Amino acid sequence: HWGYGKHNGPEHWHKDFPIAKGERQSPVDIDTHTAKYDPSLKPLSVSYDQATSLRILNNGHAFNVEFDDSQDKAVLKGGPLDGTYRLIQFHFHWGSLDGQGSEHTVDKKKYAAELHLVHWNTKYGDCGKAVQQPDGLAVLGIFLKVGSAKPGLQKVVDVLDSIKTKGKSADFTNFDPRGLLPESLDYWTYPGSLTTPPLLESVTWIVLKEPISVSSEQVLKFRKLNFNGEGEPEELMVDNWRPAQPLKNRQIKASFK
Ligand SMILES: N=Nc1ccc(S(N)(=O)=O)cc1
Ligand SMILES: [Zn+2]
Repeated sequence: HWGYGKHNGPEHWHKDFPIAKGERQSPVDIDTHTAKYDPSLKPLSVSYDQATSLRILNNGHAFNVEFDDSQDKAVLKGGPLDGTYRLIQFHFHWGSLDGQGSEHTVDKKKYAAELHLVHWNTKYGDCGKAVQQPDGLAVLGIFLKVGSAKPGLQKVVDVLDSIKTKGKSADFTNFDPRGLLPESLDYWTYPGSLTTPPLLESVTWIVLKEPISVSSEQVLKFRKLNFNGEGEPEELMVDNWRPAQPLKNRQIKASFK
C-alpha cells in the first residue's frame, strides 16, 4: 500500500487515487509576491481553551494526537471560513535533514517540518461526512524551523519512545495545543486537498506565515520513529512529506498587508 518510499511514494499515488492529478491538490508553493492581501477575510479565531486530548497513535505514516470532538471544545472560526470547525487531530510531516520536511513551501523554501491541526465543519455532523464536501475540512498549517526548543512540544517528544512502531498508541490526555502556536496569526489561505491518500479535495488551507522554532534534539526524536510495525525490519519515519503540486486555477490570499 501507499507510503513515502521509491516504490510506493507520491509519484505512485495517482494509480490508486487518480484525484492525485486533480485541480485542487495540496500542498503548493506559496509565491509570496503573487499572493494578494484580501480585505474580505474576517479575523481568524483559534479557540483551544477547552481542548481535550485523548491519545497519541503511530499510524505508520506519521503520529496523530487525537482529540475529543464530541462537543464544541476546540474550534477554528473566522478568516476564510464560514461557520465552525472542530479540532479532531494534529500531526506533523518532517524530513531526514533540517533542509526539508515541510509540505508547503514559501518562495520554494522548505522548512524542517510542518504541523497540521485538522478541523472539520460542524454543519456536516461528523468528520467522515465532512471530508466528502468541498468546504468540509480546515487545516491550520504551521512551519517548524530548527533553533530554540519549543517548550509546548516537549510533552509530545517525550511520549514518542512509547509509540515507536506502526499501530502503537499511548494515553495523551491534558495536552494543550495552544503551546504549538507562534505569536502571530498572519496567514495565507487557498482551497486544496488532503496531502495523503485519499487526497480528497475538501480542505481550506490556512498556513501561518510565522514558523515556530523547535530544537535539533526535538526533531531528532521525531526521526527515531518507525514506519514499520514491531518485529519488522526498521524503516525510520523520515521524509513523510508530499512535494508541492500544481496551483492550477487557484489564488492564494494573504490575511496581512
Ligand atoms: N485523516 N485524514 C487526513 C487528515 C489530514 C491530512 S493533511 N495531511 O492534509 O493535514 C491528511 C489526511
Ligand atoms: Zn498533514
